[PDB]
Amino acid sequence: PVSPLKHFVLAKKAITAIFDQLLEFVTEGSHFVEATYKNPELDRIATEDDLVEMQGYKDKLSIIGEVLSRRHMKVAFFGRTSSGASSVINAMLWDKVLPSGIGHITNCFLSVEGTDGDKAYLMTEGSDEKKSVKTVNQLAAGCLVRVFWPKAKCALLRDDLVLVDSPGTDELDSWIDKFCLDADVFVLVANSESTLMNTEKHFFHKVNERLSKPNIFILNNRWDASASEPEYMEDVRRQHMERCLHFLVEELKVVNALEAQNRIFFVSAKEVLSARKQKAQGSGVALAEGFHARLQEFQNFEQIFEECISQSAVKTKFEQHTIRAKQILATVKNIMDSVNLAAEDGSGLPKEIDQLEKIQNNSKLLRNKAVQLENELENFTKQFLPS
Ligand SMILES: Nc1nc2c(ncn2[C@@H]2O[C@H](COP(=O)(O)OP(=O)(O)O)[C@@H](O)[C@H]2O)c(=O)[nH]1
Repeated sequence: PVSPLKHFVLAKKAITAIFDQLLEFVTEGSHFVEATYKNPELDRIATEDDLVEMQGYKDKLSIIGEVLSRRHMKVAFFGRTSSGASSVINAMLWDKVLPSGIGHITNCFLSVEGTDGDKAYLMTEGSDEKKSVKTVNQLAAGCLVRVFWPKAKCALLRDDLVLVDSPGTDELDSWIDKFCLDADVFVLVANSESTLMNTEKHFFHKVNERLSKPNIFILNNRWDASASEPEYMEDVRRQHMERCLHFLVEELKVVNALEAQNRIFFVSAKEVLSARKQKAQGSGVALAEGFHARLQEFQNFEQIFEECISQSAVKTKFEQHTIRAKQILATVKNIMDSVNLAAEDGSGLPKEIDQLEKIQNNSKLLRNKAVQLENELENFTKQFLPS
């Protein structure tokens, strides 16, 4: 019963804590080497290069924890106008957050992120005032209007997801990149009353140029309009499936035809939205029906989406920082070894002996500490990054 998204938020809390401990350690470590380097009583027990390295790791690590804290999952929706992109987003949020017409109405992107506040509001580029919501939106060289919405009202925003609507793929496809390469999942919202178009196809090819292997979903929306016809429904679906498959598996072969079953859904976002928005009254009603089978299909989509995006986003957003921290800790271990050795070797003795043995001792506590943080990084990769 617990959202797969929890995985990412859990990971973010873990990696955050580690890089705090880690920055704390390298700072302490850096003061030491500096102390030892600058000591006049000492002859090269620690070098200036030793110091500079440490100071560099300190100034680095400091900046990594900053960017970690600002990291979220991002899903991006595309579709011809009136395919139902905005409805899908609203259905996932359980409320009419985005109004029908956007971003055809506005001709720009609309992100939806959570706020810790309790009032919704808008924010544009190069400005930090909080315009009142959509109220002032039909108004608001690319273009982005960020919608904030109370975390207390949507689970997905509470759990670090950001949702983006495009203006519909009803030109161009180079200026969007300004919004996209952050994205962990791209969703093609298709109109099931009509067929997969090339203008739709064409935009995902450019994503599949640039991004290495992007996670792509296809939602065949408006599925209600082909309903109530059990034998018609099933032969129609087969034809949409086969063209949807042919676009994922072969023309963008970014998935094989068995993993692709878990990438393609038939869905009625309007049905799901109405059903969800009604939870203030305790059930009436839907459009054709059919309607329980559709609503389950949307829920299976949600669950798979959330498995996919959480796991993908942890890899591409946390793994390399972890690798970088392993290499950092290894170089620091080396530097303690180097100081410790230089110190039993006298150089790189009355009571000088006793200053040196204290230096040896500090370096070993530091090295031992590098080793705990190493252990915490492996424990991290074990829980959040296997295999
Ligand atoms: N019958 C039906 N209508 C839908 C569905 N999804 C959206 N709509 C309707 O289609 C129109 C436009 O949908 P919208 O989400 O605003 O399209 P967008 O421009 O891609 O954002 C509105 O009348 C919606 O209520 C659906 O699954 N079934």
